[PDB]
Amino acid sequence: CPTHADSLNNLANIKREQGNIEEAVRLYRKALEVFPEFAAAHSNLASVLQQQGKLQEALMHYKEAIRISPTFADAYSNMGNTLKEMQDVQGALQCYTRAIQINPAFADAHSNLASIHKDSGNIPEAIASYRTALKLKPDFPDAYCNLAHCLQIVCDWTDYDERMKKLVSIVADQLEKNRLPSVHPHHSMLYPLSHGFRKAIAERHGNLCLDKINVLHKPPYEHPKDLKLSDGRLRVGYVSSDFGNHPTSHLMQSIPGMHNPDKFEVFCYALSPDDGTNFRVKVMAEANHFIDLSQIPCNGKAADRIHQDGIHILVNMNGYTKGARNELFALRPAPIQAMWLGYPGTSGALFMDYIITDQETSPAEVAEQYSEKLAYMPHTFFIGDHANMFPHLKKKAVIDFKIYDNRIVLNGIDLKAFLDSLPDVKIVKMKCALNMPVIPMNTIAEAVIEMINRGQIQITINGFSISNGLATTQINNKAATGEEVPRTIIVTTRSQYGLPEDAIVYCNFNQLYKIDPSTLQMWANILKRVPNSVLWLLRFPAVGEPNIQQYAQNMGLPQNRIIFSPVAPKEEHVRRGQLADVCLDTPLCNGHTTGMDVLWAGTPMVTMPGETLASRVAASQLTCLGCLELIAKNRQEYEDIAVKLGTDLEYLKKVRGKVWKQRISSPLFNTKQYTMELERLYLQMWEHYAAGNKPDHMIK
Ligand SMILES: CC(=O)N[C@@H]1[C@@H](O)[C@H](O)[C@@H](CO)S[C@@H]1OP(=O)(O)OP(=O)(O)OC[C@H]1O[C@@H](n2ccc(=O)[nH]c2=O)[C@H](O)[C@@H]1O
Repeated sequence: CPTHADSLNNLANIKREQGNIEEAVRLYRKALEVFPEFAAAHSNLASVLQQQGKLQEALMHYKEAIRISPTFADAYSNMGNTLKEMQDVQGALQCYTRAIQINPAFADAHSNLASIHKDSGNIPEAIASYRTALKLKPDFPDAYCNLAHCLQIVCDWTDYDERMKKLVSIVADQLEKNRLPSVHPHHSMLYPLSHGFRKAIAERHGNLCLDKINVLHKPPYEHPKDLKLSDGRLRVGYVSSDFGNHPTSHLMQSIPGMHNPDKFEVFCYALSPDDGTNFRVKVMAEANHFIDLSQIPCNGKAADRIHQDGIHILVNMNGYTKGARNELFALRPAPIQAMWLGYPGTSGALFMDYIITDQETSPAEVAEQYSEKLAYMPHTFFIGDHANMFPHLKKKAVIDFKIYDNRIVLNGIDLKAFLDSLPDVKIVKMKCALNMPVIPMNTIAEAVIEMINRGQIQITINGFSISNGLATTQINNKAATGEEVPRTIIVTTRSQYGLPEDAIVYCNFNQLYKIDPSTLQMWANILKRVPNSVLWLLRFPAVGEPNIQQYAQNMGLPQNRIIFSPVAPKEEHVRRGQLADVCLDTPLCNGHTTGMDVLWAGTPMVTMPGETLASRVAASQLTCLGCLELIAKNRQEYEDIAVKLGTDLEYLKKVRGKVWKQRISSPLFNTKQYTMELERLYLQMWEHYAAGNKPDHMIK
């Protein structure tokens, strides 16, 4: 029977559908003032408080809801989500398991339990629990879409086309019902959704930040109109949770120190605590100001701090990735706010003005897939610190064994001095001043092979320190992660990774989720046309290896055609790319950071640009490099380009030499020029704002 508080609860339910969140709270609270023992009112109020970010208070009402109704399995599940958001994964897990034990048919708890496993890398366990959730509730969009991503990570392509068809129909149905899509924005690049669908997904998720900041009830920030208080300097703020041992940091760590201190004042806002790595040290020691916002949990106070610094241009280096605090940008503490480098997609949000990209990555004809205005960098928006992090890979030498450049490679800072101690060093000349020292098969050469085959850590030849490529972490762990430059000479051989000493090696060091059935089929075609070639992949994760292999068998490839390797330390991973002949980029989602890694090794990369940002980054990197003949307009051209590289050995030599020279001469790895071009772009933005205009496209 309906009571008095029962009506108030129903009234607030309506307000929650209307979107009028704040009034729903008042009605939920008024209902609890009438009936303090109202379990449903407690659960509902807490569900709203959770949306508002008031987690501690939501947790309070969740416990009360359970004290009143001990069989409220739905209250357990929601309390877990709150605890999961409160970084108490321990307590969250307990809530889910308790819920399942009370009601084994409660599908939502099984789904939430699977999400915990998924976030913890336990993919097979996550898949198992998602299937249980779906077996209980067949119409479960959140579970289905999460399972879809789980199957993507491990390359489970069972009913792939049917699965893609349903994913789209789910997002479409949800967008037409005006509900939050079950597909995460960072995952939208993987599915055959429309451009409109993806931007809509980004928009819906952006609006989640609005709810969390509206409760603060903060007035609009008064923004600077000039550079007077800043002494004629533009104040640029870089907001990231990746200042440390993270891919983002690797690319841009040099950039803040290379800014012009006469025109710019750099502020780095860290969303993560100090991990002690050298990457964090460099940025802290080179940025004009370093602010640890990880010690400022409240978005209101954090945004206040940003505004109190007088930031003109605030930069979002996270977007929709792990550790992002987009509530900061939603509060708009800066007059100009831009997306940069970190997130390969649109934010879909009103509180984001520009997105720093380029002509190649984001051509003007597809600007309608972004919500922000386009802000073109001259060449490519992408950057890497490979010139600074791995200067020992700038020059190499090889060992002959009866001349190839990827069988037995030696790198080192004092490498040229080591070669001068050797009697019969051959100097092979590259074409388009460059050379490649070749060591003949003598006593010294055999001593090195001995170290490799035996599995020794290191040896000493003529006083020089000759190190094993597989033992970099046992000699200098700092050099292994890339925090330091190796102070010894490192030997890298194909035998170390089980690669055949006489075969064409196609490599792809990306995570396995980037591969779809059409890509493996595309690669199988290449491998079949090049009989003496192999495909080099990584166990990323390892459980994807039996899956990838299985489909390769069905396409007609013997097992020995694809060779897997474990994930290596950062330095080893970049360096061992020297062993490959050609890198086959993934068309569904390009290798972004990994793309810069293979290029620094001088390894040519074949790519096929898609329509999404993430599927066009590699091609943007290649145009900047100067290798337009490595870009394919369709699948057939992709396969053709690779097949030619694997059969025309003199053509392969010309292209490999082209990448080896233009990785230094082109502006691709030039962090100094990139910074200046970025600065030039910053000023165009500010002058546009200072003139009294609202953000518009920047095409130089
Ligand atoms: C699609 C997408 O999300 N793109 C993002 C870009 O948009 C951002 O601009 C990049 C900067 O944040 S991050 C991201 O870049 P991606 O290119 O997807 O790489 P991802 O995040 O899988 O990890 C590769 C790392 O593992 C290291 N790595 C890899 C293999 C290995 O054996 N050893 C190793 O150290 C590599 O050296 C790298 O350090």
